[PDB]
Amino acid sequence: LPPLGFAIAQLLGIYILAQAEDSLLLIDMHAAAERVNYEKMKRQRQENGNLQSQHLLIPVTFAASHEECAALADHAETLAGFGLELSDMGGNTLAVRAAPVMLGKSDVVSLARDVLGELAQVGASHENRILATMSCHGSIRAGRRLTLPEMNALLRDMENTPRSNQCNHGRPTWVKLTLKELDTLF
Amino acid sequence: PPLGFAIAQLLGIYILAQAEDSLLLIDMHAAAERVNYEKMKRQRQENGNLQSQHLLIPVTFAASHEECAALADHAETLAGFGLELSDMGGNTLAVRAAPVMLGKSDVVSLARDVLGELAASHENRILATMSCHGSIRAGRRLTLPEMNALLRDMENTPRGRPTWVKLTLKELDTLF
Repeated sequence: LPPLGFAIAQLLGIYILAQAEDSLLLIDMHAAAERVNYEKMKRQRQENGNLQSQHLLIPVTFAASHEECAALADHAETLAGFGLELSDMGGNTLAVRAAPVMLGKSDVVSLARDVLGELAQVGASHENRILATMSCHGSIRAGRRLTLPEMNALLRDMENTPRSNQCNHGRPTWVKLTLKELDTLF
Repeated sequence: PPLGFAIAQLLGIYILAQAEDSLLLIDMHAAAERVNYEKMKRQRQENGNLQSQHLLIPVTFAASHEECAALADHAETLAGFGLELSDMGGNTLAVRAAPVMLGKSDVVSLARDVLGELAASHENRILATMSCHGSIRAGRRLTLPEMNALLRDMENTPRGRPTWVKLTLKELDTLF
């Protein structure tokens, strides 16, 4: 499998550069990972009817605005279907006991807040909150992508996952430079 | 652990103890009444009498007329309850000794109960009638160190209102 590229390193915070047969390729990690996460979450939603969940140490100290607690009082079965299981601590606070896998890694409060504030005004009936709203984690925002034996895993983003070239707007998420970057040296 | 660890009191009747579950409201007077009842019965079936304690400056009751004759009736029963009392004169009496585990109290009340019961047989006037002292009624609430000792009430003792937990964030429903 000669892939898109072979990840070689990071680029100052937002790009991941990968060498291939052509040249080094600059993948916008957050954008490409948002695309692939949206794709994988919808593929895992059309099948089995729920997102993959995961628990975790150290719950989050939600702080849970008033009516979001009542939204959790409303059937949390849908919340379990989004991979987010969370519990009430008292007064008007919460804490997530389980976050969906494929995101993790921080700020689970934002994901749970998005879906829980969506639980107001039951009608659901849209299901396109699983997009950038629920994909409001993407990959790592600007910090770290390990020591490379996971960078190639994101470099495998668009293999067997469609909607590659055109992003959520049309902005490219990868290659611009070719082997003929020697012109830049003039 | 278990039953918690006493942290404070609530206005004079409750002692709240912190546990792994939550804080538990113990009715200190009722809990002490139960523990004293159990201790007195345990000290009664064994040794056949309660532990007496002589005290300074005895208290003199009032001693209605037939109660003096009841004292003339065998006082060894009163000594069996840990109550030694003498006649001062006229129609009045005074406890030279009071039972331990009850100590400071309206000792006149305990003596009067056991003496007015002498109007034979029976044994269970050692219950709340003799536990008409319990702990200190609603004050003086000795601090946390001995509060834990009170929290060891049902430890070593079995046995009509319950004397503990209600906190399950039901006060949350009462306030939210």
